[PDB]
Amino acid sequence: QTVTGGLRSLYQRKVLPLEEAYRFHEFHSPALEDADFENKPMILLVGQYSTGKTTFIRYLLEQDFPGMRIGPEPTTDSFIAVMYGETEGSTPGNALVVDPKKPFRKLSRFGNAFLNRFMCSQLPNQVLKSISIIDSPGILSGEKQRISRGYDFCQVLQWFAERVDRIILLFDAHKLDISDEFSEAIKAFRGQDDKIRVVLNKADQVDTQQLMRVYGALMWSLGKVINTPEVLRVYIGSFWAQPLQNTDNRRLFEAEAQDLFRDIQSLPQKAAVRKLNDLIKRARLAKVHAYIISYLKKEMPNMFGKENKKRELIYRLPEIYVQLQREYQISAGDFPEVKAMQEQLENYDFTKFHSLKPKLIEAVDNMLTNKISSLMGLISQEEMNMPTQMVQGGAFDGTTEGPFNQGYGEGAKEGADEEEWVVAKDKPVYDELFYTLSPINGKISGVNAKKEMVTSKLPNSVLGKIWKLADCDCDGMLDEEEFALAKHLIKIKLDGYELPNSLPPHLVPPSHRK
Amino acid sequence: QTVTGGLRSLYQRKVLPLEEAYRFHEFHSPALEDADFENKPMILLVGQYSTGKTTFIRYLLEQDFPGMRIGPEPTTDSFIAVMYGETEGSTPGNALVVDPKKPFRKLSRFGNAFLNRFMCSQLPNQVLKSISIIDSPGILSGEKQRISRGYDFCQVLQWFAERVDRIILLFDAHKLDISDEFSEAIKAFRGQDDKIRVVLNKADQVDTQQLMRVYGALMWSLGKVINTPEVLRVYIGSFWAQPLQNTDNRRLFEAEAQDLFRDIQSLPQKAAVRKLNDLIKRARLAKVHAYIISYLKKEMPNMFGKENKKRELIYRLPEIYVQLQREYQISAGDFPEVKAMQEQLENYDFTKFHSLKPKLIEAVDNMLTNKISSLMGLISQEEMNMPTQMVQGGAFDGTTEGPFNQGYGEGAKEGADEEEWVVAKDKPVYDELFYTLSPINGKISGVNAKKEMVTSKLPNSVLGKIWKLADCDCDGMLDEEEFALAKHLIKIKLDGYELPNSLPPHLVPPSHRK
Amino acid sequence: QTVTGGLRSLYQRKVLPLEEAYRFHEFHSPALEDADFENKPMILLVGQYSTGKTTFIRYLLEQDFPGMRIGPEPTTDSFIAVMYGETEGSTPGNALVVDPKKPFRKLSRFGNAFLNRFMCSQLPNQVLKSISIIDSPGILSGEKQRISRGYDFCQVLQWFAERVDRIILLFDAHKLDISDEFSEAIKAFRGQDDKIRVVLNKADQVDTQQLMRVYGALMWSLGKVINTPEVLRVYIGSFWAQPLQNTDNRRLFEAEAQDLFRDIQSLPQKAAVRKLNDLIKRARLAKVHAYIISYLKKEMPNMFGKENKKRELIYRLPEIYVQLQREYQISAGDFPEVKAMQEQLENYDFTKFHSLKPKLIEAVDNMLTNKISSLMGLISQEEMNMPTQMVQGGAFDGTTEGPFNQGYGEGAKEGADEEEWVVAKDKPVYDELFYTLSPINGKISGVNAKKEMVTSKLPNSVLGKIWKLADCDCDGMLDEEEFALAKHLIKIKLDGYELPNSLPPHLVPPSHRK
Repeated sequence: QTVTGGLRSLYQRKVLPLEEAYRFHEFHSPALEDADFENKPMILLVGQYSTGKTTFIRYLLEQDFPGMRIGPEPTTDSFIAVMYGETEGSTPGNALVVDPKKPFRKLSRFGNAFLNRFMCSQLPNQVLKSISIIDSPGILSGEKQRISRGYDFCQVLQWFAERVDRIILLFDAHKLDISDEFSEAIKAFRGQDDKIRVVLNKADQVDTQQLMRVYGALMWSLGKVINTPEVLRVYIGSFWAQPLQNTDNRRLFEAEAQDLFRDIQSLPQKAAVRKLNDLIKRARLAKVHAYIISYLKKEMPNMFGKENKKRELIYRLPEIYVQLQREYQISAGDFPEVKAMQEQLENYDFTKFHSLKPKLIEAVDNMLTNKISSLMGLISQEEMNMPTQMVQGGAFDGTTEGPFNQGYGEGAKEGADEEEWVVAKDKPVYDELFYTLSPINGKISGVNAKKEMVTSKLPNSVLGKIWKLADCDCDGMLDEEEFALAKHLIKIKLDGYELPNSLPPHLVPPSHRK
Repeated sequence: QTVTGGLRSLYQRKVLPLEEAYRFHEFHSPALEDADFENKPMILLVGQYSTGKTTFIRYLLEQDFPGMRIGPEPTTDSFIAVMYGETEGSTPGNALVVDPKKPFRKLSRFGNAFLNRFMCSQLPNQVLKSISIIDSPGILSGEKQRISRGYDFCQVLQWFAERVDRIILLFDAHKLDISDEFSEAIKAFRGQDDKIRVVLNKADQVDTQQLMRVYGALMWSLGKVINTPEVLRVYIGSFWAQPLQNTDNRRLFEAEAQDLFRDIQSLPQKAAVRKLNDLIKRARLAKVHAYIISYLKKEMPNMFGKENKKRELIYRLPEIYVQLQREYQISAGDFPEVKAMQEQLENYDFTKFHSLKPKLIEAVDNMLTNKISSLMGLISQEEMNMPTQMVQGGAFDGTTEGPFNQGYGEGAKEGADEEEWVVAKDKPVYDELFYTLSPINGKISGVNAKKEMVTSKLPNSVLGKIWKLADCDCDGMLDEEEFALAKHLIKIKLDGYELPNSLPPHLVPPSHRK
Repeated sequence: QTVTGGLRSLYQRKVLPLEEAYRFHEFHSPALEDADFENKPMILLVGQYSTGKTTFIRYLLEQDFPGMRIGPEPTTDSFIAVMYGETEGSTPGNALVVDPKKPFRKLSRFGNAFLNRFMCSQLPNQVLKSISIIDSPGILSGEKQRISRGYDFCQVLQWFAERVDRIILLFDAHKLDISDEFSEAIKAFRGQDDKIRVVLNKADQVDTQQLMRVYGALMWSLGKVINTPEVLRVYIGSFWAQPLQNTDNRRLFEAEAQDLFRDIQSLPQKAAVRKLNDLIKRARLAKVHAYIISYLKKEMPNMFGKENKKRELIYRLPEIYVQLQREYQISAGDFPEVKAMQEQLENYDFTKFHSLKPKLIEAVDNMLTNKISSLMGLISQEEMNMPTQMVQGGAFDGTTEGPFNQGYGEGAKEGADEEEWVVAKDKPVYDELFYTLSPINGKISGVNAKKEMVTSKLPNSVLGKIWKLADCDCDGMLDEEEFALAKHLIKIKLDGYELPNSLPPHLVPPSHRK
């Protein structure tokens, strides 16, 4: 009996009844699933074509994907639900929208084209025991009608936004675009403005004025598109595993990247709570709809004058809302939009409506007063079940050092350049000394590498930098190519040169490149 | 009791009844077969005459065919269903369209000319225990009417496209053509745009600008022909077992070839699932047709006013669809095309239609809710029954090496050129030393060849390259001609020359050539 | 009495009468101007924001503009009509749309916002005595309605396209976009598909596959947007006065650039002729409209049944066109579009129409038979009035050499490196020797520079390369900074290094940079 189990149980037992009785599923959102409870915290990543969302997710992962490939070209022709799988592989969308332990059984409504353009990528990763990431198809910039798609992208994105932990909106400076498809998409995101984080990628490859006013043009457009004057927090930088192109704004890029990274790191202890958040949200909206329907039903006459009475009631709907607020003490922010309720109301026959049943309303109030109250202690006890999503480093970060310290000035630390093989900075003679070091299974162990490259008499900080740069697979042990790269850096330092913070793919071994 | 058996059983038990009752077989697609379930994953290969589809399939196979022959001339006068046979041979089309364990009993509708221009090629191959490949006749470029053929090629190709795992569309740069026959064929492929992969062959024999703008002309034409603005993924390269003509775009050719190869390699764990995919597709379409027919039947009056009522109903059909969607909560993408339903409806007498039978609709909904749910565990347990289609290498690839390593720099590896018979680079004196090596059955064993050609004191990587180039039959053991070719390469390296990545037919032994 | 004077005179005398009589100005295009005749050959340059149209025009010019500034940011907030002015300066749009010797009096229709966002840039240039160039505002990619602009951009662009010599459509690989604004703009360009040249800029800064498939995406989109299956010639390259970023496709870039350059060079002897071309075009369209109006007027009854007769005639319009073609022997390609004629016809009162006047039709036929015939000899005599637009080189091209030969192997040519001041490769000591050479007005004359830098004993070809690289202002004489740059190149060659084909702004003197 977990708190998630309690939430789903209370829902299925006594929120679904009024939902089905008053067709809340036919007005705002259909009946929920066990998935929205059993699912892990989730990050949904949207953006137009060629933005680099695949690059973003792989940079977060430090690992490639079973299904999806990085490309500056539009390759994301389908949604990618990358999640924790026991074995490397993938599973399609019609089998994803049914899977008991996946958040997506309620996507079966859209069906057909969405489920064929909907994929899942299962892999074991320490990020993935924590989260699942939904890479959306690149939002089209070809000025396309909604009917041309085989599915309603606005509706699917709204369905996600009702449930996502964090929605990231990725815009690139090189191919800066603001499309009508994205515009109607963000109107689909209306109602959940908290979850959107706007991120400006590829800010390093352009000049200072170019970056300045591409940010400009984008966010003049955004100010009108969102229509909400509240400022949306931006993250300007290059989430990119390669060295910076222009270093004018490196400080700003790294600051924004770190801020976004920590904001993402805050979600694990946020995971069950926002389940409860959405539970309250839908409970209040459901009871407001219940009072609306009950008032309409009681105003419905028996058999005669029904057409005129309905015609009067549809126009009288606003003051009905005012009376409901006054006589039920319910906030004005819980009501749905009056005009939308209008067009949804004429489609219904008023005779079929159900009368007020106080049992449901009373027990929902009892929920909000006491069952969440009981579940609070369970939440506090379960606050540490999974605290460790994080935005991890990569193959080239200051944790890959392993048994090395980061930066310091010991006398047990040594001089800039004292020892390394000189002409052996070529691959075969790297391998000669690599195997005179007696490696195991073609791999020099961590301690053996320590004892060998401490004889280089280089400072321990820079030695750890060499290790973190070379050790691409991040197993804490050096292969042939990683050893060659490390001793390449050592020779370059002998000649006199500063170690790069992150190595380029050029210096990455060819087999270790993506 | 396999998952395929469960799928076919559930179909034949409770999807066929409504099909026959509401003549779904007379409107969209006839009743299915046990074949569509029992069949293996299948690749259907279409393209115009002289494109080289036979060359494609033989390159995938690394083996010739019982029936079909490669020719730059149009030789594919019949469909070729190449599949796994216990013995080398072939079997004709009227006996293929009946065979219990072949996907084609439903081709008997077209009959006569199609079945005479329909062939099967049975052979034992490791590719063929996994897949079957349908080489289509070269799509005619002679601007021909549909009536001139003895069969309806558009309808047969649609029937395939409803069931194929992967449909490949092959277009050649030399004889770049976009015909009206292929155009109406792709309109037959409408509805399954996922399965089409467009491949541009013979991209190496032409210049860079020539290749650039032949790709151009082809895909300007394709953009209008397909009429769907969604980008279709292209594969530009030379799927060709002979050395490249122009090496300007070799990187692009090999990248596209590898991407297509892996996409084909992904089908084995895709084989039963897309059976379930098509099952859902036809179930939803069948129930939508069922509601349409039921609504028409209930609107049908008893005996009088039938002509006027039918004339009104045929025009009223769209809002009937709208009402059906509203009152059954079924996606708009499940409906067939309104106008096509129109012309199909006037041909029918409305009195004969059957009334609504809730039993069938309820039990089909029960299917989609629970029987696929039960079969999911069986799918997961059977996910590894046959994972190994792959796009294998050939007679000249880096696996033919066998007991050799691929590329490396040991000291157990040796110098570029130290030993080989000099004037013996002619066939008879090759054979002299071939038999002084004491071969078995005219064949030098793998270990004997290893010990002999390691005394050549060449690097083990290049020795493995020599082995992979020479060993044409890929049995891991060298015959007289393969040994002669290997030692020819060794002598050429003594003289000083780079080993070709893939050997030309010129250097292929005359008996080992096709 | 020039041929242009004869053309404008014949127009104003006997094409305008039928135009005004049959309100051709109210249906297809208003009455022409003396401007369309007196104007010089003109290149109109369109493209979206940040494409670099200003960079294109300045690269063609080898000169900056009075009004418009280069910027990767959208700076073109107004049309720029850059033309030959006696003095450097600019003049606004409401005074440009009136000027007797400028092509734009007919832009006064649009008025207000267009004329305020319409500018003119007058400067003396050898390109500009030949042509005028219209830099359009960057076509907006913000998915904007037509009403939001203060003027009808589609209509203005159609008005230009009716009169332009060459319309260039510039699309950049970095920020590759295809907007709805540009889409409706090209539908405005419909009818003049000859004049469009599509140019893909910034093709050098991206990788080979990136460039390949950005060209792809652009021209899949273009194939549907233009809707005409006829191939439009593309020009892939970097029209850019700075050294290439990636040199993989330098040959293709320079080939396309040269082809486009020559196509532009062909316009001078094309200038009066296409005036005659548009004259014939509008004459044929005007007479076709005349027969249409005359037939409608004669079918118009006296006073009664007018409403029914007009209602019948508007639907009968197509067979009226067929009868007109049959009885007047006029090509079907001269008629306007039937449906457009429809909606334009209901707005008019049929009683007001004018009856057939054979005088106008007969004299227009007499025009097309005899007055163009008389003007042919004048055209042939005036074929060489201005043959020299050209697409000139720049500050760094193989004509700047002046008194130097380009590339050759004389013995009067000399060795790679024999003489130059060594440590004087810094600015002050450059100036020391610059003034020991006794320059005039701070400038070393061409002959003095020749005699000094021939003592360097470098080959005359490379010496000319040094001169063409250094001489930025292209006056054939070296200033202090140009001399410093030249002798910098000479010292670099002493050290041993290949001379760049075009110098970067980095090596361009700071005062000589833009």
